[PDB]
Amino acid sequence: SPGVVISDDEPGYDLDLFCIPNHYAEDLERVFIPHGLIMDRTERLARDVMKEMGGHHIVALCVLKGGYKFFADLLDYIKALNRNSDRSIPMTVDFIRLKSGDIKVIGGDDLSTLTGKNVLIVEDIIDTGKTMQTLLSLVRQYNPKMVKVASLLVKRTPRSVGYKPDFVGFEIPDKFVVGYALDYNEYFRDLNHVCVISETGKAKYKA
Amino acid sequence: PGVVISDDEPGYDLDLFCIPNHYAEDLERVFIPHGLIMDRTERLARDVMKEMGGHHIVALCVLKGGYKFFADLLDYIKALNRNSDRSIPMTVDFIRLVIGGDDLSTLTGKNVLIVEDIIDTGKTMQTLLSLVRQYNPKMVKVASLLVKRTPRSKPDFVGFEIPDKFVVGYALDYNEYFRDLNHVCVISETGKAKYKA
Amino acid sequence: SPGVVISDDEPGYDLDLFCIPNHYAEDLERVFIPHGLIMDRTERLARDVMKEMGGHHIVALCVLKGGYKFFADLLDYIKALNRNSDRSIPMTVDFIRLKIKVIGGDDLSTLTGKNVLIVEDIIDTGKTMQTLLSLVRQYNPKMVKVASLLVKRTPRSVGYKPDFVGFEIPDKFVVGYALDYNEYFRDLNHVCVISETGKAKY
Amino acid sequence: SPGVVISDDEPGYDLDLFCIPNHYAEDLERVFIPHGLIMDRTERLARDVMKEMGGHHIVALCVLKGGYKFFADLLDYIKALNRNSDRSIPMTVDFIRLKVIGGDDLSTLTGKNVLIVEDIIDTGKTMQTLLSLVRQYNPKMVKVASLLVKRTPRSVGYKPDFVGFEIPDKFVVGYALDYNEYFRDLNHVCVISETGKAKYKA
Ligand SMILES: Nc1nc(=O)c2ncn(CCN(CCOCCP(=O)(O)O)CCP(=O)(O)O)c2[nH]1
Ligand SMILES: Nc1nc(=O)c2ncn(CCN(CCOCCP(=O)(O)O)CCP(=O)(O)O)c2[nH]1
Ligand SMILES: Nc1nc(=O)c2ncn(CCN(CCOCCP(=O)(O)O)CCP(=O)(O)O)c2[nH]1
Ligand SMILES: Nc1nc(=O)c2ncn(CCN(CCOCCP(=O)(O)O)CCP(=O)(O)O)c2[nH]1
Ligand SMILES: [Mg+2]
Ligand SMILES: [Mg+2]
Ligand SMILES: [Mg+2]
Ligand SMILES: [Mg+2]
Ligand SMILES: [Mg+2]
Repeated sequence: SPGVVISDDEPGYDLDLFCIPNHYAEDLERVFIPHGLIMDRTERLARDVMKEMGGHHIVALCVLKGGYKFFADLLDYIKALNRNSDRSIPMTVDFIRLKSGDIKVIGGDDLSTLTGKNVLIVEDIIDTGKTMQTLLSLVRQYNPKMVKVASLLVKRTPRSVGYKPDFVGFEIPDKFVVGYALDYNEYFRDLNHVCVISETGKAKYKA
Repeated sequence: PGVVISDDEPGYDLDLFCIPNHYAEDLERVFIPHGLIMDRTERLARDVMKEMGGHHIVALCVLKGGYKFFADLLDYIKALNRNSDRSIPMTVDFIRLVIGGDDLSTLTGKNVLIVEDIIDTGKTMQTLLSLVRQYNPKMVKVASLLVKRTPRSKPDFVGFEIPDKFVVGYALDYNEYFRDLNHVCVISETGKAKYKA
Repeated sequence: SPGVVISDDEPGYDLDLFCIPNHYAEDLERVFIPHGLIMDRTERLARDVMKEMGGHHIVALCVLKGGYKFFADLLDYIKALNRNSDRSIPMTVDFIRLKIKVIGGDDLSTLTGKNVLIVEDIIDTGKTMQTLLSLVRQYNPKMVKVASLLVKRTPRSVGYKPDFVGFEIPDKFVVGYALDYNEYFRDLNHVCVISETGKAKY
Repeated sequence: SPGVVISDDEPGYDLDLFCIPNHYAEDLERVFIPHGLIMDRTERLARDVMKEMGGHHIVALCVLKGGYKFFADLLDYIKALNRNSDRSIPMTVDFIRLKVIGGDDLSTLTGKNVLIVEDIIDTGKTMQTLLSLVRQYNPKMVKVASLLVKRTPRSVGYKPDFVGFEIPDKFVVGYALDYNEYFRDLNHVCVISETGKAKYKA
């Protein structure tokens, strides 16, 4: 599934109709994906993941920083299924961050711990697909039973990387979005909605 | 005016959300996702407290269809109230069209919030305002999850303004069915026929 | 399934460790059952209900006013089960108030042939629910079950036991989570023991 | 405040009263702190944090791994406060694992209100070490929030600024707290059975 298709001409929502941190009011243009919509989609995704990856021990990899909200919420919905259903399997977690002869993968346990396990990579957004590709390579060379990619967002943008994510929250236009742990120079992570920055905000927090 | 939903709103694919399977063939699209309703209701809760938070609030639930909006709106208002330096009492009552119009005498001198699921003709809102005002409250306000763009009809708090199409879910029914649905949805052909009177 | 048994010597919780409306502070003794504990218990109760009643159309009957919160949350947990399971059953809802005479509600004949779930806030003597069942039984439901958030241990009990129980409590006067004292404290999200200095005010 | 003080004689709750993942049914002995109770406490703690620290830019620092759930939930409560307030403050987040592994540049802490979030304080060694590091970079302030504080004679004598629960000298798992990486996928804080400990023993 490509996930919830958010069309290129999606207008989003007026900021004044939602609850927002008032110190971001002029830094945002529109609410793009309301927090609650993310929850509803993430509920379904949790079931899709259990459908495909259930039946054997899952190792859930959180891609920091931007993946942490989606990760926490996805796993909570998975946990909700597993304690209210007959079908259930153990799930362990790990956290990696890519470096701010290529990208260093900060942290993470011994790579042998993924061997023989159903591995779920959880990302915030697929743009160039290079983040996803490096992580797929970094996991595959330790022979898990399977590797799957969950991503909150996928941008409709030209991509050389072939692999398509297995679980997708929303497929969005090529707009620069923030919120729900997605940042602009470390700001907007505390926003619960996904929003499009304004040119004002982009200039205000520019590094 | 609330969150304005267009006439050409395509809604969302059912297969992208969690829905009860027994309605899978009776629904066409998800129209307003549950989470969107929650987000909008969080904002409305803050709006309500800004206007009415100065004195004892009586929240009046309009059964049946208003029960979920009522429960959620109140929970958000309760959340604000227990995290504020200054709080006010809140009490509740329930009416259905007038059933439960017995001992509304404690509406007197209070800030009364009528909570409805949908305003279409406005006849329900009109009827309840007429009744509540006779108890001489300190104020009367109306919160409605949905307002339809229909010639018939104003509410003080509005979740969403929707087209003139038939919606179900989030306690809104079609012949008493579809209330057990967290989303607001558009009913299919088979659905309207299957649950027809 | 008697529910979470709360002992006579349950100390409850200091009010200052939780969030509560500040105007209720002097009127409460302790938090007795935290909101979250109610949610956790209600979650399990939802699944118990579906295992027992999920084979056929459910009519969820809310006993206003005190039963409304438990009703709303219970059904929400039941709804979560229903939309995430391969199998699922229709559910309708109705509302009545007991003043004993029944106020409001659909025609009793709508309950016929259905699995009827009666949702209540508290059972004390049990006379209220016993009378209610005696009326509903006359219209031949496939099944009638009662879910009560609270059940009091008391010799005043006539012997009626509900089918689903949140919490079995001592004979203390509790308020909150839609349970009231003269229409007050319903806006409390926890169940709390009311003060004698609050009992006298309201 | 020392938080919610749980006694050495705390019996916990029977597993059959709550929703439990079936792959841990044999491995767990008892629910110790229900998930909802944690939420209720975390809500109050969110308000305490903002009262103290909500006057300047807060840097929320998560101590991986076991702190991640408490961190995410505490932040969500703080975010809820912040978006429903006339005056709002910016918040940034960072993650670290203890040798301190992979954080932001330590220079980002300077002049900020740093909130360290941990799952449990036991010997206090971990936190005194971390606090020694952070203070060398002259933050405006440094507070510590820990979900649990263990009541043990084995303690350096360190007390965090915000405490969820003070527990007995017992081994607990759940709510991201682990036993050999297991039991993180559990919403409740619980006590493992002897059969569970042997099963997941290194
Ligand atoms: N907040 C945000 N909003 C966007 O619309 C966006 N598009 C790309 N990116 C960068 C996302 N980025 C993922 C994480 O980048 C942050 C790494 P940092 O520069 O060390 O903070 C690249 C995804 P890709 O490997 O598939 O191209 C965005 N970030
Ligand atoms: N389920 C549903 N979907 C709709 O799109 C709709 N439009 C009007 N109505 C009738 C709603 N109706 C309110 C509820 O009618 C009684 C049914 P109950 O509230 O489910 O017990 C009249 C509103 P009005 O006095 O402003 O015209 C609709 N119902
Ligand atoms: N708020 C509250 N706290 C208590 O601790 C309590 N104990 C008994 N009751 C009264 C319960 N109940 C009467 C409920 O009062 C008024 C109905 P409402 O409109 O839901 O508030 C009798 C049940 P029974 O036929 O099994 O004896 C209590 N109410
Ligand atoms: N799961 C669990 N249950 C316990 O009751 C417990 N007590 C100490 N510990 C180990 C906590 N430990 C830190 C481990 O933090 C959890 C993150 P992890 O290292 O990724 O598992 C030392 C705290 P201290 O320096 O104040 O003594 C426990 N773990
Ligand atoms: Mg990525
Ligand atoms: Mg970035
Ligand atoms: Mg109406
Ligand atoms: Mg009752
Ligand atoms: Mg730790």
